Amino acid sequence: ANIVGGIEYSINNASLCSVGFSVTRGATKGFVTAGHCGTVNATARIGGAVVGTFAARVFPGNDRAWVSLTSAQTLLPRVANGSSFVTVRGSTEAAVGAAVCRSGRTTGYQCGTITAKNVTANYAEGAVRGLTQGNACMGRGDSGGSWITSAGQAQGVMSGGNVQSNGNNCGIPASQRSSLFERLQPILSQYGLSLVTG
Repeated sequence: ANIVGGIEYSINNASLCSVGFSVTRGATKGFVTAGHCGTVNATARIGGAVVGTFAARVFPGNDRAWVSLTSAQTLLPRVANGSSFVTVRGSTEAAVGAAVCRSGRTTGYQCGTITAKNVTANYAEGAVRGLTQGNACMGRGDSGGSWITSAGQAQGVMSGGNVQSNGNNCGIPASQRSSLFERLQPILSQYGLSLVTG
């Protein structure tokens, strides 16, 4: 399968999440995603086919994971934007107030701005600290998906937010949205990954 940020994948044939970003670990191909998406050794499928397994994760506390892929997978420096793509150019962290977009299998590509950093989310499983908050909308299933600037700087992976009864927060004003992502930088250093760029 072609690995692109924002696309759907399933875990152990049950839950769905979205791919964050293509990365490498030496000769090993992988993708970063959210820790809450699967446990270590959980099987990831793309379009019905097994593509790899969860190599490591941290959740709660943090919300991060990487899936090691089979050799057959094609890693690409891109994030889905409808029928088009956003090229991943690096991982410079943007500041509060910067415009940012996110991609995921539920709400597609949505943009907003970064509103706060070092936010704690209290999930059913426990607290997740140090998240960055933006006001781009998202829905269940978008977790793990890419957060990136229009200029191609990868920011992090979707963790959570205040979804409403309809399953998303797109039905409320941006001023009222809390969409939280796990910063990419710590994931890369924790697992010794290199981002695939173009």
